[PDB]
Amino acid sequence: TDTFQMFWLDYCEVNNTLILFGKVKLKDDNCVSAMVQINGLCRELFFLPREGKTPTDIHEEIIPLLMDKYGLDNIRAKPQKMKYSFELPDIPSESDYLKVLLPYQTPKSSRDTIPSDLSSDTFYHVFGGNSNIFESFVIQNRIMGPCWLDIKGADFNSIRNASHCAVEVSVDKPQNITPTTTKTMPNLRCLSLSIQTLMNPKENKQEIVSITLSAYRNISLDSPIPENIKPDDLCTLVRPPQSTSFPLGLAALAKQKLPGRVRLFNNEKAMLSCFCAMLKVEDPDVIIGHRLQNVYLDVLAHRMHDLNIPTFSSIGRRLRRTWPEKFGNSNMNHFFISDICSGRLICDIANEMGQSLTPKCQSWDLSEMYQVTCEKEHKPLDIDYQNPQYQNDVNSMTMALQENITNCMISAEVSYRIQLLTLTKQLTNLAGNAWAQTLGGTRAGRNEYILLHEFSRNGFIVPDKVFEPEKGLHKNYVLVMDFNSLYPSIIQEFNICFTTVDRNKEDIDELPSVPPSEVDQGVLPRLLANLVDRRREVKKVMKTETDPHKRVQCDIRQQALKLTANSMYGCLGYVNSRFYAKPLAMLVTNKGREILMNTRQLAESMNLLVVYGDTDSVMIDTGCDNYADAIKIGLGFKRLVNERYRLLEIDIDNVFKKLLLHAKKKYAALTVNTTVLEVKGLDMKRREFCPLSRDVSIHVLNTILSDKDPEEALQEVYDYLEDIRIKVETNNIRIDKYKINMKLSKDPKAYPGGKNMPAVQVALRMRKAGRVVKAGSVITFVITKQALSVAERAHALNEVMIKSNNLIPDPQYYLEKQIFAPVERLLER
Repeated sequence: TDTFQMFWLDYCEVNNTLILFGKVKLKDDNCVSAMVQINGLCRELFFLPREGKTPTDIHEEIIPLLMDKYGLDNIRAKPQKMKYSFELPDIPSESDYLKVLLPYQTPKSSRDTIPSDLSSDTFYHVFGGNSNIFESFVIQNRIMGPCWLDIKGADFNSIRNASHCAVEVSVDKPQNITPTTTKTMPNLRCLSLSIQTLMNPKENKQEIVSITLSAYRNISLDSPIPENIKPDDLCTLVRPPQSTSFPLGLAALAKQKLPGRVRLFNNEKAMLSCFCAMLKVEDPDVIIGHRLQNVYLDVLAHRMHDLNIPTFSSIGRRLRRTWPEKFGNSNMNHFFISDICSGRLICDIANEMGQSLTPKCQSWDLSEMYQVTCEKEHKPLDIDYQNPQYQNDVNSMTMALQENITNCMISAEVSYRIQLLTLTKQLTNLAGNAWAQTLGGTRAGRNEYILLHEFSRNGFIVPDKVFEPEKGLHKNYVLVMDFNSLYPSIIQEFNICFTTVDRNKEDIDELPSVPPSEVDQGVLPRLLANLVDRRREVKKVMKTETDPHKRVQCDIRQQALKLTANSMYGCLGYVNSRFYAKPLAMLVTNKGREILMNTRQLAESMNLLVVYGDTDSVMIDTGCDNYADAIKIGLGFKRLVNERYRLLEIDIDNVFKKLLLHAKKKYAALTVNTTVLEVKGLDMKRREFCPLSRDVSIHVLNTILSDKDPEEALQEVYDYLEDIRIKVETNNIRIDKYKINMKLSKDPKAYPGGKNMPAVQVALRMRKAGRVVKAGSVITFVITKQALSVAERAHALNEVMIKSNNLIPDPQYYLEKQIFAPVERLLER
């Protein structure tokens, strides 16, 4: 009742301070944005005494020397016993250190860090020199991801015009900030962004043509988000792709045909200026999109830079009048943009995190994700604003904007359906890192912080920053068994930890041995055990829970706990990990091979056949032709594996009634859920083949994988093909089915070997005729019969459809290159 309370979401570093962005509740129960500037943070350094020396000896040497370099009056320092258990060979298991608190903000040389290998006759190592300020705050104050923060001694008059937030305060010391236990959170303001660009061939520059903004101002993660939730506001901005003016009637047609507002601008600079202004006023907590992180945010940033947009900083929540000096270095561009966006969470459904939640996808194209996650179909329009029709054709312009609007709302809907926010929040609360790092990073970040918190809290010093596939058709049900928990069960079962495994820190290639049963449970195994235990606690509560809201919540919690545990191996296995330890990785890997090798023998002891296997999954031929019998075999195998390995709990992930297998991610099959056809890795190049070819291939699979005898079905195939061969020769198939699309990456006159490419020959024939066609143009053609080359015989579809042109499809080409070659692979085995 006397403290400033904020729910923190994101952060940024500046002038050796730490700024937290979050939300504050007002007297009308509404929540607005807020920022907190944190001063007084210090790096925690630990100086390691020399043989015979003490911490007091160290205090006498460096403290006075540190006061000089940094120009400090006094420096807090004191002896402290700390444990060490990582890869530096010359440091003991436990020692008395001198803990020195060195402020980030210092009068002198504040940007100069103390090296770990600092020369001295009292100590021979220094930990914590290069500490990151966010890390220091989070670890010292035990902050575990986004949560409510009690902030005492908040100064409401110190900060002036620093942010795009409604409330700005500061604090003199980080100890004034403590986390609360409150489990609920405020509603989030989400803004879905969809951007349409244009490639300027002159400068090879990506330019922005339009932007759609869909606002959802009350997304509550405390309850499930309702499907097909409608936006509170929808607006589209657009500039002319070619000239300074749009086609006539555009505004009247927009109001008539397009949902939400449409705003027209005379140029891109004006458009982007309005965009920034809208962002500021909307003040969203989350920006949702598809491929924002490493495609469109880059384009957006550079264009605001190119066009010198003064209000560019409103993409984030800190106010800057000028860009960073070095903005313009390849890799550094990522940091600058991420830094500028600080304050607003980037919810990208198609980045690494987004993909990890949607393993059933293959391309992660927007329309594909929409199909997989929402079971809805959207046929994507290929909009090319280079085409001249968009400068005078009002209907084309309108359809293109509709495509943008649709994509914007699809991106949002998908992000909610795959529960990208709640899952990432839970993952962040479990690992103790930043929500932004979880949304936009790899697993390593979570892996890193979960250990940083775990070890630091128990007085530890942390480090400074397969079975080849059986190719063919499998007639018996094949089950895919999930072995994701393999490594975390090994680490737990054999008590493998940085603190338990005696290892030679000189030669990291030397294989160590697991600790004897006498050794107490280590930090890493205990962490895993706790995660597994809590997961069970949740699943127990679920069985009883009646309320669908709380139940759905439990399922999210349960998932997060699982993902956290199954990512732990990365901590010690990933080469570039802060906690990388080769002796441990090898130790866990070898035990993993044994278990898998023995898992094979176990399968065979039940008269099962291992079709494929690796550390993540094992595929088993059940030998049954019935779902029930297959599942029972599957569970029997599950029980058998657990009896031999008490901590290894595998499960059935995929059920294949039939399986045409080539590799782990290259197969066709009838999956059960209601049987359904599923193809992976064999649907790469659909574009190069016509509808007839794709209709043939699909029909062939269906019949082959059908529950019909393998001769009658295979005869049904020949009766089908032969019939297709006669229909092609007599040309009694729709001309549509022969069509082949091909996009031009470069201008037709500059295509090397154009004489061989049918699309180019047809494109050039349009030029010499008169019609215009450039790079990016999609050529639809059909190979015709009359020696003339295949490319020469290629003609535009619309031409071939006109009977009076006397053009017919060439049987030779379509029977050999379009029907034979593809099938020659389908029926190889």
